[PDB]
Amino acid sequence: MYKCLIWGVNDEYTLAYDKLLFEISKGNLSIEALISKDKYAKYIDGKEVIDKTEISNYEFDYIIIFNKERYSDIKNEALELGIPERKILNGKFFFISNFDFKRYCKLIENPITIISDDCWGGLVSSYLGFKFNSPFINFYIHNDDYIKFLENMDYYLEQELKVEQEGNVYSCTMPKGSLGTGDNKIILNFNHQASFAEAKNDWDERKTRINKKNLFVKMLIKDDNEKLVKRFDNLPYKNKVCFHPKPMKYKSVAFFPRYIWRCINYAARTSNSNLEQYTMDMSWLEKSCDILKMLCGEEDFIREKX
Amino acid sequence: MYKCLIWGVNDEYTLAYDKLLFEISKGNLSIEALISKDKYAKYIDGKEVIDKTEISNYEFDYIIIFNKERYSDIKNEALELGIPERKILNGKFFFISNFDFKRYCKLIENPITIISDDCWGGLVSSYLGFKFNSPFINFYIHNDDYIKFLENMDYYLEQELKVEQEGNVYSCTMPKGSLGTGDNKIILNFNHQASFAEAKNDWDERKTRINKKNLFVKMLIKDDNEKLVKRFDNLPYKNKVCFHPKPMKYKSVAFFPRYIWRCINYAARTSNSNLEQYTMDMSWLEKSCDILKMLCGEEDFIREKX
Repeated sequence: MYKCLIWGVNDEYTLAYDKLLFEISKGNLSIEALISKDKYAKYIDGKEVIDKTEISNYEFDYIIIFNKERYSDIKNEALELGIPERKILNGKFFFISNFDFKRYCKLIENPITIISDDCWGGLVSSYLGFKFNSPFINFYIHNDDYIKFLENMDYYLEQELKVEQEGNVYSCTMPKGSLGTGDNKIILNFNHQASFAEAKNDWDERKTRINKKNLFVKMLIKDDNEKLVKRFDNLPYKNKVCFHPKPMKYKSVAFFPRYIWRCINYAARTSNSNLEQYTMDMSWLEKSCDILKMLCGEEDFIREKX
Repeated sequence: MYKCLIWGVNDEYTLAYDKLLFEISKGNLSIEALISKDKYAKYIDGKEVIDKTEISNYEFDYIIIFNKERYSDIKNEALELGIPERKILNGKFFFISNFDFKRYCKLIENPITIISDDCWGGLVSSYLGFKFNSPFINFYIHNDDYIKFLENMDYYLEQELKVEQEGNVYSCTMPKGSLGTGDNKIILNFNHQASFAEAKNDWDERKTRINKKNLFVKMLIKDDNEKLVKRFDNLPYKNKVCFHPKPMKYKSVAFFPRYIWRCINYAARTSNSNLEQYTMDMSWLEKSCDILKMLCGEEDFIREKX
């Protein structure tokens, strides 16, 4: 449970009010004071309105800024005031589907380092406003090779990234990478970077951020391959999930009924088998599951069943 | 040079007034009179405000409806008024970039029927508000089979669509169909559709709308494959274009600088090599070229050149 200060008391603030009350009712936080450039009143919702200058007069776990656009600038004034970035939250993330401050802060205080075969992880981190505490951003690795990696992680994480393809834009060729050497070599298909070198840079830099104390492992398996799914369901990893087109007896398997529905009924649908699009589109993911609950490693995070 | 009656005179009308003046300046049209249920005034911009029961006293080739929200309704009463459905136009298309009435109507009067290896045609027709006068919608054909098709079009069109693969949503497998036999068989891959039946029905029903008198052949060759590009450039079709990652000495090719730019520079880019996504995104396509001039098969439809 935390103590917080709120910077910004306008539209976003009153718009996020009910959620704030709810979060307080759950006992996840309490508002100490309200920071505001312009002073509309000396007390807003029974809370003293103070200046950035008198912030030092309060004890607090976070500053939650409620100002969509001007956020960045306030974050600076925050930093310029000696407040460590660690205690500055965007507040707009309060408007996320199944928000819960305690789960949201948990993932922040014990950095969730997501690991995915595709871009999912990167997207999820953005949707929540988390920082990329993982090297799995902007690239995908085929199932066959991927399962191999999750079974012998540290090893591969020690191997230097070795170009496998340089990539050329005039042949729509993307820079590919390699990790491993024998018939047990792995391939990373970077599809965001221009040149391999640039990709390698990002890789071995972000790599250093892995937080083995809070790892979330996700994998997507489009086709029928109970072999893999069983194999995945067997990884030691305590916190892991696998997206599948159909329900499975394997506990780590997901399956979103709504997906199948879209595949054969959604009119303006885009495809009839793009499960990886469904899982990467927060508009759909949030309807199918409670992301925050899921990432926190809780159970019953799938919102739609049977 | 058509004579048209306007049915709107509101926000969209005033919004589009300048466009009108311009279309008029080019001599593409003239406004005989204005139709309105609300009698704001007797004269708007020098033209008279009549009622939907008097349109019958005017000679005109088109009725331009300026009212997005209730467009369909107006059309229904216009049709109810016994007006040829072909003479009804939706004024909101006056708002696409590089709009020209002469061209727009040309593609109406002689139904343009786009043949394409992917969803491109479907998306384009919709961007212009044209009906699908082609069976090439929501499915793709690989280069090798697609070029094969384009060279022996009539034979294939005369074939019966056979199932090559029942689709199964529980393994992300899509329905696939085929035309021809032995070495002359080609494969269609159905995205949007969930069942081959549904697909075949769409195909069968739509293939009867092909209008040989106004074909537009489009193809997208992403990789380095000059043999194929050359073959495409040699097709008889007087109106065709091939989307390619680099410029070529072949006139049928269309290279878009901004694309390569987006690849190596655009921040929020999804991929570093998705010419398909680019070409099918009317927002990017409209910048790199003039869709109307292109469709009207006029040389010079490329806006940005290197």
